[PDB]
Amino acid sequence: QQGITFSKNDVEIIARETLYRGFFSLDLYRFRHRLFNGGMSGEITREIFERGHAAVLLPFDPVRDEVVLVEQIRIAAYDTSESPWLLEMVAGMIEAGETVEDVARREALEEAGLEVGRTKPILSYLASPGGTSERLSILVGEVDASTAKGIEDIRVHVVSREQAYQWVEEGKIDNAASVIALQWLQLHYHNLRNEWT
Amino acid sequence: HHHHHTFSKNDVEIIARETLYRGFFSLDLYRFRHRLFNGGMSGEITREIFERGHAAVLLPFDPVRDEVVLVEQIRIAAYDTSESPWLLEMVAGMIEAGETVEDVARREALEEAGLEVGRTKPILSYLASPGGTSERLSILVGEVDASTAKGEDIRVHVVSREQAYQWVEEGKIDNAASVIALQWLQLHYHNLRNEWT
Ligand SMILES: Nc1ncnc2c1ncn2[C@H]1C[C@H](O)[C@@H](COP(=O)(O)OP(=O)(O)OP(=O)(O)O)O1
Ligand SMILES: Nc1ncnc2c1ncn2[C@H]1C[C@H](O)[C@@H](COP(=O)(O)OP(=O)(O)OP(=O)(O)O)O1
Ligand SMILES: [Mg+2]
Repeated sequence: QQGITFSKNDVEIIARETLYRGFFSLDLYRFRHRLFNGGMSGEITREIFERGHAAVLLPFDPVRDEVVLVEQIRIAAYDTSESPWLLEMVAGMIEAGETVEDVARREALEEAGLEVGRTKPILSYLASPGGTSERLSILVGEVDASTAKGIEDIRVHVVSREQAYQWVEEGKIDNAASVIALQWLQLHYHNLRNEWT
Repeated sequence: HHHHHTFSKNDVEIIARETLYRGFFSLDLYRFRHRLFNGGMSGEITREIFERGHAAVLLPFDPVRDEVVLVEQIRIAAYDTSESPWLLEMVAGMIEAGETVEDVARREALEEAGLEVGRTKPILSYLASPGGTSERLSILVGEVDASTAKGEDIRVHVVSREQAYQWVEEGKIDNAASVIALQWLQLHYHNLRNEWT
């Protein structure tokens, strides 16, 4: 098919308002936008959770076919999970003037003690665009997993790719960044092992 | 150092949840203490958490025709970081008190895209961004006859599975729910088509 129809020019962001400002923000967008039928929308307002944007790193060891995961508590998981301690990808906020790659390498070093070799982009996704602006940009990074060493109270895990992917299937890994990265790895590891060796 | 293939909820003390903002959505300050990997308990920690409820997601897959049904609508929170705020997405809706994932998914497929659903199977249930929001989304794949789709301003698209996945690879589909669902389909479609035929 022919994909989406409209672009930014087809929407008028009339104004924004910050309804809550703390560590994060809750903003109200007021806007009008074009309709598929032709006309123009009424004035629309939407609450948006604003927390900046993140870089994510999947540490992959192509010699060993192993991944490095970081475990730490995420209290927001409490209400819908058996435990709020989650197995996750390395990640951090992108500050002004920083690149996805700069941040991913830095966080790999200070959350997992990992020196990263080559990187490659995986995917950049919107976490939940009905209610938050957050975008997370994922890279895969070449590591030697035998060197992983842990520490914000963080435990470092080394597991085989196949076990990590089985834990996605089983629900033991169930946060978006880690699901997306590990599904991508399951689709791309043959070529990635070919390339990095 | 690391762990090579822990805590439960008795190891966390939620002291308070302090309302920060109440509107359409909510922002709460969680105040809590938790067990530390090296022994003892943390001091009191506070985290701002976006509370917006939880969602059911349906990937409508026609296994006879190897086609997927996508829905297009504007999501203004995509504006700042995306080429366009109109997104191609899976069918989805909030789960209200007492409702099941399957009931919500089937209802939204009918109202959002005109589809009756035959068999379903679970894909995965994931936390969208658990550092800052409690939101969980539970994805099903639903058997549909893609030649019955039709159709808040929404436009329905019927595309080959291979095209929908190519759009994930190219960044033209880049919201978490649709990426996770279509990566899962690319890993499972051969067995799924055989099971449903
Ligand atoms: N991120 C969001 N996604 C979806 N709905 C949202 C979001 N933030 C706020 N809302 C709700 C709050 C309001 O009920 C509704 C606003 O819709 P809109 O078309 O702008 O005005 P309205 O006059 O229909 O609304 P109201 O129901 O408050 O009278 O959207
Ligand atoms: N959801 C969140 N994720 C990550 N950091 C968060 C989140 N919400 C708030 N923060 C940040 C903001 C503050 O730096 C800190 C929250 O307050 P808190 O844990 O009490 O530390 P603090 O810097 O205010 O010091 P003190 O312990 O002396 O009160 O964490
Ligand atoms: Mg960090």
